[PDB]
Amino acid sequence: NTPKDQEIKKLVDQNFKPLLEKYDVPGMAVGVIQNNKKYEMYYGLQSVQDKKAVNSSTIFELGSVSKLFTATAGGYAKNKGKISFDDTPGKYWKELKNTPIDQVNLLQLATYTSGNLALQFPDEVKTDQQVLTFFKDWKPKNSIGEYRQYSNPSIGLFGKVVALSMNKPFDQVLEKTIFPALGLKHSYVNVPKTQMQNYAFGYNQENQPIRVNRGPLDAAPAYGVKSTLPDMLSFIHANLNPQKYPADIQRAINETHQGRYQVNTMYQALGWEEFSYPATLQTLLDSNSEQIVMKPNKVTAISKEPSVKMYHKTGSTNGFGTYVVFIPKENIGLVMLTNKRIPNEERIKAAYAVLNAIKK
Repeated sequence: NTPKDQEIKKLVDQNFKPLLEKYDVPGMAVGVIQNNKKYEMYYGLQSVQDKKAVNSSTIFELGSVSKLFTATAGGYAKNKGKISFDDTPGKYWKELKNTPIDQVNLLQLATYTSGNLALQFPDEVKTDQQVLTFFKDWKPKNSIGEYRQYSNPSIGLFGKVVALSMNKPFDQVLEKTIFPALGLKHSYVNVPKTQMQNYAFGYNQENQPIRVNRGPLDAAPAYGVKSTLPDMLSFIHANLNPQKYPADIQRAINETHQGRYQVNTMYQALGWEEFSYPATLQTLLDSNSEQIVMKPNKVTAISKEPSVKMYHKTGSTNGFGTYVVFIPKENIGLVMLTNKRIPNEERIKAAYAVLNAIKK
C-alpha cells in the first residue's frame, strides 16, 4: 500500500498546497503530529528575492498564537504561587492601585472580560509611559466579567503582570524559562542577529516583503513570538502529553486547557479556544466569525464540561498567518505557518479536512 508519511503528505498536498496559488502565498510550512510521530511539509520560499526555500530552520511570526505562550507562562506563575487568578493587576504593577482597572482580576484580563478593552492598543500608545497612562485612564463600560471582547491590551496587561510576578521582563520569561522548559530551541520574542538569515520575510497583500514590529513593548504577550515548524510541533507535543514534563510546566500546560466560560459552542480556555470533539466544521468556523472575534458577547458558564475535546488558535500579522489545532484523545495535532495572510476560514477548513481523513 502507501506509507503513512506519504498518505499525510498527499492529504496536505490536497488541502493546503492549493492555497499557495489561490492566495499568492510565497511560503508555507505544515506539520502534523500523530501518535508521537512528526511529519513536516515545507513549500515555497521564505524569501522570494533570495530564492531561499522554506525549511525546518525557517522562523515565522505567530501573531495571536503568541497568546498560547503567554497563557502557559501565566499557568506556570500561578502553579508556582507567584500569582492567583483572583488577584488584580495593581498587586503587581503598583501604579495601577486605586484605579478602575484594579477591580478586574487576572483571569478576566486573560480571557477578555474586563468590559472595556478593544482589540488593539490605540495607534498612539507606543511608549511604556503611554501604556501606563492608557491603563490608568481606563474606566469600566460593561459590567466586569459579563462580556467577552477579544483584546490584545487585555492579555498584554495579563502578560506584563505575569512577568512582574516572576521578577523578569516578559521576553526573558519566555526565552529563559518557558521556551527551555517546553524544549523549544528556535522560538523567540526577539530574533537574534545570528538567526536573521532564517527569519522569513512576511509578504503583504501586494506581495511586497515586510519586516514590521508593531505596537508597544507590552503588546508582545499578545502577538510578539516567532518560531519554526519543528518548535511548534514540539509545542503541540507538549500540549498532547503534559504528563511527560516536570510538575510546574505540566500544571501550567493543563491550566491552559481548562475551559473558563462559553460563548455558544466555543469554550474560552487560557489562550486556547476549546470545543467538544468531534466538532462540526461550522462550530470551528463560528469561533472566527466577526460576531465572536470583533463584537462583545455575553459569556455563559460552562454547562457541558466536554470529556472529549479539541483546541485551536489562529494568528496573523501583516505578513504572516498561523493556525494550530490539537485533539488529545486522537493523539494528533497540526500546525500551519505561512509568510502571507490567508483567510482564517481557509486555514480551519484545510486542517479539518486533513485531520479527519488521516487514518487512525
